[PDB]
Amino acid sequence: PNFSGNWKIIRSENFEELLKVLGVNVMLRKIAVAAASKYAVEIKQEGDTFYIKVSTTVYTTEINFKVGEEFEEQTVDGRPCKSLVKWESENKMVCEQKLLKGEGPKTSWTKELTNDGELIETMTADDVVCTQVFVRE
Ligand SMILES: *C/C=C(C)/C=C/C=C(C)/C=C/C1=C(C)CCCC1(C)C
Repeated sequence: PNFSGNWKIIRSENFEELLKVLGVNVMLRKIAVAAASKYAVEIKQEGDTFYIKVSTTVYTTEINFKVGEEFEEQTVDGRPCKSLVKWESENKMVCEQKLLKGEGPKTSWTKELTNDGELIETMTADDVVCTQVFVRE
């Protein structure tokens, strides 16, 4: 597999519903949904070490991890968490998250490379799955 690339979003589903679960009020939900239409992902993969840069028009953030080794990032709504990524198959990985402080919904994410050259990202909070699809730039 090689997730490496510059990915641009073509589709985003259930993002507002995910943010609702996470407690975001309606006006900021709509504003966040609009910002997601400029969501871009840059990935550099070497073996099972990943460097990922998530960006929108006004914000950018870097996630660095190795499969099977705990690291710290933040949940979608911004709370700090501890994460662990594992492979599910040749071209799909899953991340489980645990809040560093307090309680909240159970969150996770996945990344998948399809046979058609798309990148599929999902983000989950409890019952609600947001799916976002990307192509290479
Ligand atoms: C492997 C990919 C990961 C861990 C992606 C993480 C992406 C996010 C936490 C995205 C968050 C967003 C918002 C909270 C509002 C603006 C739109 C997004 C999708 C960039």
